[PDB]
Amino acid sequence: ADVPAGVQLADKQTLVRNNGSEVQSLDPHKIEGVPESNVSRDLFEGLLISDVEGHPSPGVAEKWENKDFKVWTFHLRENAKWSDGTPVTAHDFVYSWQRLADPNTASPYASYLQYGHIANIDDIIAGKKPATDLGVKALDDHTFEVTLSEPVPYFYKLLVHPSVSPVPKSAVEKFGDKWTQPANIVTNGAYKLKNWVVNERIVLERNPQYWDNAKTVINQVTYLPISSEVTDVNRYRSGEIDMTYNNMPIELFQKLKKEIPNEVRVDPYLCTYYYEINNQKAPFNDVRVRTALKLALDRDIIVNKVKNQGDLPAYSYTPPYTDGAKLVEPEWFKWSQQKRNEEAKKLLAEAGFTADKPLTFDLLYNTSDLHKKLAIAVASIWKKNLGVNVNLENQEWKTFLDTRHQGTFDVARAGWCADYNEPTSFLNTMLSDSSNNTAHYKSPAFDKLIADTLKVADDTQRSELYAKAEQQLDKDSAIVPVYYYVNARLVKPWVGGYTGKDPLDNIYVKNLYIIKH
Ligand SMILES: [U]
Ligand SMILES: [U]
Repeated sequence: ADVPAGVQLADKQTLVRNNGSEVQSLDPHKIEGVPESNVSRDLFEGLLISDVEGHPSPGVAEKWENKDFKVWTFHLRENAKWSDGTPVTAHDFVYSWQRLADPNTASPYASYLQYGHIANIDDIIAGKKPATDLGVKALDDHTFEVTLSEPVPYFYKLLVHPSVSPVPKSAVEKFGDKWTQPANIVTNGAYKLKNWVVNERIVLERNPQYWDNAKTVINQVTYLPISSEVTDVNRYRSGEIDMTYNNMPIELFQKLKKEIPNEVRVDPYLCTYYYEINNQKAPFNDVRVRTALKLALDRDIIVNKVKNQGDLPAYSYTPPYTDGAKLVEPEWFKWSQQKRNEEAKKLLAEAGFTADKPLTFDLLYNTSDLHKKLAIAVASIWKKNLGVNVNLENQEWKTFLDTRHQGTFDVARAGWCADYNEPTSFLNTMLSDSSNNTAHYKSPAFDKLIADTLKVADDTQRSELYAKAEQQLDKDSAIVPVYYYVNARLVKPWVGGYTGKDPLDNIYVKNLYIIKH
């Protein structure tokens, strides 16, 4: 943390944050969501970390270089340690990325090493090559070298993500799937796990062995698992929470903005809210059905009438303001909603659905007052504009993510937030073999467009290919884009260091501090 000369700090440097839901896991190789990564940044530290404005900065790696953007050399700081006092070496990075790549780990982010184009990942992922073949190597204890199959200019931006953080082999090999329990876990970030009571709290305390420990201010942070955005806010107002999770209740927001204007933080956010369609299951394997649902949803009602928190109506998957995106607005988004409804109705008639034998299906969401309210509104809009009958289902966060990966659904509420600020952070998730493809979408034409982005000379050409890849995805109606998110959350006035300027929201509790109040 960089406390402003002049500010006085409080005596007790404790922080309470809501975290949206109970994490899937604390193992960096088993996580995929925002709740999981909020915890993961305070516990595990990879090669690079984000600074308070979101820029890639020194993490375990104090300095690095690249050869033709294809060979990256990371110089690890000589004092990096694990919470047990042991040294963090380039060998821990070797072992960890091999464990991420191994199909036996089953990581939802195994494909992050494919996004980075590390040599040999595809065969390793396919089980054709053993994980020991991965293009990484410890040149010496403090020198980690990565070799990629194509130049990847933004390679370093990928590295602040939890799946490329190191995991402690001794703990992992001795305790198996119990390595993350408090009595067993070994960590390397600014904090260490003090307590974890399922569905109640996660308590982290300062990790004295952190290399940047003199700059850590907050001695303890608790993360709550509250999925009701109403209860999160209520507990914030009662004084129990200093930082709400960043999902705001529709019910109370207008009230909050007028009653405590300066605690309502509302900042840019590279996330997209959409309805995920299970592309591999009839009748969702018919593009006419997918397109009719995409066109019949009325985003203006959703964004401006039901929610009205500053979200922008969406027509793509990658947010148009991502760095390096220059997207082509599609024709259907230029029409009036009435015309969208008429085309939508024709498309479903063509697919054979009647007013008397309508298309019916489940609309699944992760338990939440926000998502429930939006899904009730969406079901009514679709009923009214297209004649579809939807049945709402809700699942708890962890269960919900497992359903999506397994394909045990029809249509699901969804949100993807960038892992790095560059369009392939969104576009790589729709690749046929990506481990993050819960759309179950497979388009050889889309895969090629993305693969050609690593084979071209200039950024102009890359940017045009990302626009064509968004167009192919829209033409296939793989999803129903709804809105681009704003990052909206309540932060008490004594919480310092939360600037709201990082469009990925990669908050580190070591960078925050309690102002005396
Ligand atoms: U437009
Ligand atoms: U269903």
